[PDB]
Amino acid sequence: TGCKPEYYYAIAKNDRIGPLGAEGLTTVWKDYSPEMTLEDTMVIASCRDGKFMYLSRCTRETRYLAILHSRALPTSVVFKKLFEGQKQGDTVEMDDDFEFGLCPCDAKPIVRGKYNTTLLNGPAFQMVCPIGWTGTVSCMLANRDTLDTAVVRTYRRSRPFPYRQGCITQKVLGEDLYDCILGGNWTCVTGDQLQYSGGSIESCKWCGFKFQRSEGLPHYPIGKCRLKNETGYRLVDNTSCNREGVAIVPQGTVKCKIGDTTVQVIALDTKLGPMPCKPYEIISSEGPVEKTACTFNYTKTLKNKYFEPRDSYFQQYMLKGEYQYWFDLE
Amino acid sequence: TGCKPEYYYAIAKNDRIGPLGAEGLTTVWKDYSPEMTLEDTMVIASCRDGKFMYLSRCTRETRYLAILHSRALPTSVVFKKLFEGQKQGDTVEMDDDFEFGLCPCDAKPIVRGKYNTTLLNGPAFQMVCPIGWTGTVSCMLANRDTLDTAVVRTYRRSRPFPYRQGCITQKVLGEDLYDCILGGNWTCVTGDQLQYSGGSIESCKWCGFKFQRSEGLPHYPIGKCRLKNETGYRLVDNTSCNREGVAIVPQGTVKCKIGDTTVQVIALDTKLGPMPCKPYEIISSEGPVEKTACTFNYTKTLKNKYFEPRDSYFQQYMLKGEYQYWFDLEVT
Ligand SMILES: *[C@@H]1O[C@H](CO)[C@@H](O)[C@H](O)[C@H]1NC(C)=O
Ligand SMILES: *[C@@H]1O[C@H](CO)[C@@H](O)[C@H](O)[C@H]1NC(C)=O
Ligand SMILES: *[C@@H]1O[C@H](CO)[C@@H](O)[C@H](O)[C@H]1NC(C)=O
Ligand SMILES: *[C@@H]1O[C@H](CO)[C@@H](O)[C@H](O)[C@H]1NC(C)=O
Ligand SMILES: *[C@@H]1O[C@H](CO)[C@@H](O)[C@H](O)[C@H]1NC(C)=O
Ligand SMILES: *[C@@H]1O[C@H](CO)[C@@H](O)[C@H](O)[C@H]1NC(C)=O
Repeated sequence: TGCKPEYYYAIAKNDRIGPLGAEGLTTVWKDYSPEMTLEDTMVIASCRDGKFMYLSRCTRETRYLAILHSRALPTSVVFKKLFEGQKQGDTVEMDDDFEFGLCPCDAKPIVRGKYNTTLLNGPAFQMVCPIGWTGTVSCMLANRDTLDTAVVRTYRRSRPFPYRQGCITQKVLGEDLYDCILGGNWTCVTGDQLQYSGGSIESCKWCGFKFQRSEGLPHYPIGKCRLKNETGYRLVDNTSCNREGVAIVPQGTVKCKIGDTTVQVIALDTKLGPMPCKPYEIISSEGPVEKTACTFNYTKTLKNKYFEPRDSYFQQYMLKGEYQYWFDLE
Repeated sequence: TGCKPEYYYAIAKNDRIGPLGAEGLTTVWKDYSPEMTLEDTMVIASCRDGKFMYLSRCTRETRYLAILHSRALPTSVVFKKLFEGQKQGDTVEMDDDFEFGLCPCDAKPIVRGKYNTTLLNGPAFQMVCPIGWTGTVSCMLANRDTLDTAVVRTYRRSRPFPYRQGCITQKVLGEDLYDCILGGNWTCVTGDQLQYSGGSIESCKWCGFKFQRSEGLPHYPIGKCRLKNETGYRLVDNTSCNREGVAIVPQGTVKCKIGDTTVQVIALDTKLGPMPCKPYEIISSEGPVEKTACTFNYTKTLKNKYFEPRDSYFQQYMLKGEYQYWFDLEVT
């Protein structure tokens, strides 16, 4: 547990003792030194602050600290087990708050899970926002000549990782704000669109057009809306773009207005029905852009009674009170 | 018996002889003459060839021929019964061409028939154009103040008289040609208007208006039409003047035209329907009579789709193709 001045120290692979002394020494016998270090392929032994501290580099074989007095017989060696060795490797069960892991023996981490959440750098790996993640991390050693693989450590997560603090579990896809069913931050997996619960609204999107006020619309908020506190759109309504056989569509035949927003519409039926908007531009007959002269012929008739023919322009009998009209346009 | 030169002749009601001679004489004593005629209310005695022939004018009382010689006593009178008095009436069945009848015994003809077609003068009567007539003519004689009535003869026509030549069986009433259902000439009975037949029509009169051409009308000929041949109108049809729910009437509210004819019409319902005519008068907006300034606002829309509000003047969404119109009319 501590380095003593009149003792010899070494690292051992076994506890056995023979006629010439301890068996299985991995290092040579080293005299006491303040800060003295013993080194082999598996461990680094350091004499620090009058205390014995260790740093494992590999755990494939069991290691001991061998102690022998300078005056004593070489067969009087004392061993202190540092760690038990397993060639197939140690199996670590990842706890709920597990984040960082280091693969021993300079092994490469091989991740087998629900979705990739791991950041990898040499033998080091990082589980980034593993919310709902299950699977294993296998520390593997390859061979340049034989091409055989050996496992030195297995990190396992049987049941899903619970919710983790400091993880954004909402992601913008295009302009729509989606929920992260699994993961967080960049490890996020898209589920469904987030729904409007409350809060201040920046704008709303309905039938492919943007609105910031209720005027002209059936109601407000409508369709999907973006909060002043977010960059994406949350789903508010499922309201139909089809109104009286008149469907508001981003690529429409005729332009008209809903409040301040210019809207495009298409006819679904040729029935007599209203437009779900207000006129885009009202052109005058005497207007500078277009000149069209108006003249009309009229006669006396009985109420709701018509004479032949039907107005050339309107294709209908123009009747008001006890009079019939026939217009002539430029 | 015959007449002889040295005898006197007379007509008698009886065979009785008194101290002064014959007592039932109806005529005066007449001397022999070659055509000698004796006349009374019942008989006409004529000695045509020296041989007597008779013509009865009544048979209710018995008549005798009284003969008396010029040299003999007036009580030596001889009587020859001409006929026995028959108090029962005769019954004549009027033939198809029967026209004149004479009531015997100077009786008055009493006519009981379908309609009045008889000309009457004393006992004489005349059936004037009796086409379809049925009934009886009773020759009646009333005596003193008894009030008793006696039928001397009955003229009967059980089945109707057939059509008779030389009788006009069509009469004009105002301007319409009517058919004479019974009679003819002045005895005519008119009940229905003559139905049209033939090729040449002068003019038609439907709903109180005159037409000479098919233009504007439902069809032609229509209503009552006059032939080039006649003065009156003949019935062609009963077609309604109520065209839809609009009536064509001689005294109407609004004037309009059917062909060349100016027609007057009245509304019977306010339901959306057509006028059965063409406009009478077409007044222009820029016309000299009246001036009306026309201006309009328009926008693009979808077919049969409207924007608010309705046209102020038309109280309707003015839509043509993909354009909506709003008119502004101002009187000048
Ligand atoms: C999975 O994880 C690695 C580590 O961040 C990342 O670079 C890689 O792009 C991921 N795979 C995909 C296809 O997103
Ligand atoms: C997730 O992102 C936020 C904001 O960039 C950051 O504060 C947080 O540390 C990230 N979480 C992890 C586990 O990297
Ligand atoms: C503000 O935005 C955050 C996400 O950045 C969201 O979780 C929160 O619910 C929003 N605030 C309100 C009041 O809805
Ligand atoms: C003609 O006939 C009518 C109807 O029967 C009758 O009232 C009228 O008195 C008759 N007139 C003559 C002149 O016979
Ligand atoms: C009817 O009148 C016509 C014309 O005057 C005449 O020829 C005819 O004899 C008349 N018939 C009778 C029976 O009155
Ligand atoms: C005219 O002709 C019709 C037959 O088409 C005939 O009934 C009518 O009596 C004729 N009139 C004259 C005056 O000839």
